[PDB]
Amino acid sequence: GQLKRFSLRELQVASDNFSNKNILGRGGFGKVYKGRLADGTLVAVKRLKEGELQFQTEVEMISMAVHRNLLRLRGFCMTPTERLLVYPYMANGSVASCLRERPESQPPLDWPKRQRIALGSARGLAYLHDHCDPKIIHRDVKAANILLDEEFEAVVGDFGLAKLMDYKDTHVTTAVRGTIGHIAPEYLSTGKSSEKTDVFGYGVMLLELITGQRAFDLARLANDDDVMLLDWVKGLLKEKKLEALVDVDLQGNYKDEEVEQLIQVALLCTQSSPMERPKMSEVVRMLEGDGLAERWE
Repeated sequence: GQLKRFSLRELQVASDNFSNKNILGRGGFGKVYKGRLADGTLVAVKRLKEGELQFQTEVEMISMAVHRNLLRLRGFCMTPTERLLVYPYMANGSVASCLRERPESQPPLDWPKRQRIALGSARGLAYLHDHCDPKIIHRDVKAANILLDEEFEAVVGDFGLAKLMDYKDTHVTTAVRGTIGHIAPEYLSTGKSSEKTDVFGYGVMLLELITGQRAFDLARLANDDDVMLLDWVKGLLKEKKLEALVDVDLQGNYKDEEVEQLIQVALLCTQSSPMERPKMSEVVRMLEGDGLAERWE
């Protein structure tokens, strides 16, 4: 067919009585666990722990949303008790994981990998908002949330804050959750999410992916610069200097104008008025070479 009920225990054991050295992070309603299906497949299984059912809404997710820059749920578990979600294990983890927390002597993303994460993700995002009916609001775009396959392809993942609209185009009226540096001002101001807040989010991800930085650092604050990753970059303008903002670990390894364009973009996307942010798809065009230079003033 193509969608998998599991017999839990049969998965306890695929995660070795779960916890411990199985944790790929203390997840959002519990925890992401590493995992070898019965065959020897790798799955990141999500666990539930003690409102709710924003479950079912990502079970019924695939049956409305398949694109290959969107993580795809293998299967699930019901039981009278707890609830879990199997996604394909992503060999190379989040873009974040690749940027802060890179193990041994593990190598960091070079430009074009960065280039490719930018487009593919803009890509699945553009699908969600456009070629789905009801529209789909992701509500959680951040590097942490962009996964990477074996050939370092961006997969927008974690559908656990994800809301179907319909409700024409404007907004889904829903309680402001996520972390700080990823929330659109009006979202914050106003309770409502929306394709235009996914943008914002998305554009801040670019800045991550561009920078190394977290969207909101206290470390920065300890140096009289801005805790606000946006605001930092915009010390871009005056202090005319690329070099410092751009992720240290790329040195001779990008070219000046490649990076300008991509910044121009996150900037077009994080603008204050929703109205002027590119639609995710105009975002894709622009990544694909299509008409940025006027889209601004």
